[PDB]
Amino acid sequence: GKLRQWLIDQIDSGKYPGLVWENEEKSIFRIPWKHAGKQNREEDAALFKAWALFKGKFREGIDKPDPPTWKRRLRCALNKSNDFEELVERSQLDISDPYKVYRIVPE
Amino acid sequence: NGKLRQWLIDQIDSGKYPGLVWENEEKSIFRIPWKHAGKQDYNREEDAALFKAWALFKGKFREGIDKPDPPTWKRRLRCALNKSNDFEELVERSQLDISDPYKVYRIVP
DNA sequence: CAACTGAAACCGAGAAACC
DNA sequence: GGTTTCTCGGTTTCAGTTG
Repeated sequence: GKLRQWLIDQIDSGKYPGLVWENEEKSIFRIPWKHAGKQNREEDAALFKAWALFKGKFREGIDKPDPPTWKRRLRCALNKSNDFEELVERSQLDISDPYKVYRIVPE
Repeated sequence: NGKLRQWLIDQIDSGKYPGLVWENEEKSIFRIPWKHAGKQDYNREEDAALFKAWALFKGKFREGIDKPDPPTWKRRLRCALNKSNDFEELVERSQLDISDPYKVYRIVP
């Protein structure tokens, strides 16, 4: 299970706008969830790229780039994981710069 | 899995929907009315019934709770038919240009 | 942006595929 | 036995058109 530490590292790194902590206990955090158009095209997908690079699912100069399945893989991994739970009453999919709110369960 | 095909077959066989009829004996091709809501020949009840029925069958719409939106129901069903491999539209036989327009669909086995 | 459209992006729920 | 991807069967948004 490499998702937990990986995500925490990426949030602490802060190389991703919109990706912030929600409390000084480092337990709840936002993640930008915007709908792609035909292309907000690369800066947002960086996470979805990073993950695909980390788990070796995308190798630069070997595979064809494909942001939709990167975002989908991360979505399915975050939904099916047990270390993360969506605070649905806190998510905000109905604004400009929308996001989803997640709590990190202790383990 | 696979609810749309059987559901539409039962709807066609139900006779509850005027204009929703088989067009051959083998039950392989069928006609489905396709009236534009903005026109005057449009009966709200009868012409939205099938779309509403699909939006009820899948729990997307709930009576008394949600607010009715016939155009969403229409778009939902149309995109669904387009996506599925069980249904193929026969564009040269659909007549979306008469006073009572309709689409025609063939059921692939 | 009223109703409508095709195409693409999107989604959850199992079922594999990994680990 | 423990996580992450893949598949399937539709659904919803995007960028326009009046189908």
